[PDB]
Amino acid sequence: RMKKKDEGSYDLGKKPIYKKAPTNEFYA
Amino acid sequence: RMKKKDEGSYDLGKKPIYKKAPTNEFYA
Repeated sequence: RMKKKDEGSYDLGKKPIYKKAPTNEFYA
Repeated sequence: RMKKKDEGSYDLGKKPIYKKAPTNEFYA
């Protein structure tokens, strides 16, 4: 798709993820 | 887009999110 005009369609982003978590012990 | 043939393009999913966390106290 370099200097050739003509595109595709739609857009969106990619994949809806869902992760997240800390990482530490509650002890000195 | 009902019984009219012709579609769009691309596909992907939507938006890549990233959330996740528990919810409880470490005490009885």
